[PDB]
Amino acid sequence: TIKVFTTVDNINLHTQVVDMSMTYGQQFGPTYLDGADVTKIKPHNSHEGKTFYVLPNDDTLRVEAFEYYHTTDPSFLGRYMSALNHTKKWKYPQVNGLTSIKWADNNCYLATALLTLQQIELKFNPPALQDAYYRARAGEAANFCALILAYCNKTVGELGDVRETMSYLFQHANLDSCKRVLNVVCKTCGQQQTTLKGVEAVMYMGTLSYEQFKKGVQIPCTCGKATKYLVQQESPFVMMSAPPAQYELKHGTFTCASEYTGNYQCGHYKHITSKETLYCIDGALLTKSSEYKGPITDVFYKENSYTTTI
Ligand SMILES: Cc1ccc(N2CCN(C)[C@H](C)C2)cc1C(=O)N[C@H](C)c1cc(-c2cnn(C)c2)nc2ccccc12
Ligand SMILES: [Cl-]
Ligand SMILES: [Cl-]
Ligand SMILES: [Cl-]
Ligand SMILES: [Cl-]
Ligand SMILES: [Cl-]
Ligand SMILES: [Cl-]
Ligand SMILES: [Zn+2]
Ligand SMILES: [Zn+2]
Ligand SMILES: [Zn+2]
Ligand SMILES: [Zn+2]
Ligand SMILES: [Zn+2]
Ligand SMILES: [Zn+2]
Ligand SMILES: [Zn+2]
Repeated sequence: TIKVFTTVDNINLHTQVVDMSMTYGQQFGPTYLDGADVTKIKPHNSHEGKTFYVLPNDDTLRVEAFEYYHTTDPSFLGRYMSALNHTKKWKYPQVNGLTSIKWADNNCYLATALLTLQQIELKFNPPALQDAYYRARAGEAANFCALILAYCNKTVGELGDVRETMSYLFQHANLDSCKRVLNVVCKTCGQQQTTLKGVEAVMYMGTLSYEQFKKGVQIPCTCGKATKYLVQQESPFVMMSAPPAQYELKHGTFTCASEYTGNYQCGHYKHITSKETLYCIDGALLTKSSEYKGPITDVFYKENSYTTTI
């Protein structure tokens, strides 16, 4: 009989003694070591003293699981460990002071989101996401990528959209202070002002240029008449998205952008970031240029407080 530690958060640990003749599942339920399902595995003597992730079976473990992950979904732990088994084996090179991911298992959209998160100000609500966020910015991003897949209900290898992934992530972040007051002017219906908050205040689908959003875009009116322009914006950033089109990216006018080339869904993502010059991060590959023209679908801008003059 070996002694062992079980946990759900790797924070609050539990002393447990396990019989060497019964499998972990027969004593704890679904049990994992570093993402590897050991439910049907008998204890090895090398497993003495190690910490095992277990599915919550009592109320103390259920509460701890929520406090760290902010979910009661019983499938979360298993989807997390299943992804972790792959992401632990990816390569996370430092590219231009940023942690990227070497290409594997169609992870190009994950790497793009990982690079973007290192360049915008964001606080995650679940401690599990926040703690892994910090570890990722220091170069150890395996646990962070697995959580993104789990929180986004995505599996390793599945085809992912960066804008959808960012949106999912924003919903698990503290964006309560974010505000976007908008205005629509129709010839017949009149004028109308809408105030969006949270995730809807920081994302727009339609145009890539923040300037174009400030000037105003064409939207159909409720009576079929209109123009919609940004009045006030109170957020640490904004994300502008449009379907992949050729776009000129000028140094200093944006933070970072998503380049998408190829067919819908089965394509490939590249990350454009604006430093002292334009940089292109394609997994572990890095290229720099003074100007950039190419197929962009997301652009990220910096912000704090903006009030229009119209
Ligand atoms: C790589 C990938 C994986 C998954 C998905 N999702 C989309 C729908 N989602 C509910 C599923 C989970 C699958 C999309 C894609 C994907 O390729 N995304 C690119 C950026 C894309 C978007 C749009 C477009 C037009 N409107 N909106 C709202 C988005 N159009 C494109 C046209 C041509 C080429 C690329 C386009
Ligand atoms: Cl919550
Ligand atoms: Cl890829
Ligand atoms: Cl969710
Ligand atoms: Cl949610
Ligand atoms: Cl949350
Ligand atoms: Cl330049
Ligand atoms: Zn405990
Ligand atoms: Zn929460
Ligand atoms: Zn794999
Ligand atoms: Zn969730
Ligand atoms: Zn109208
Ligand atoms: Zn310049
Ligand atoms: Zn790819």
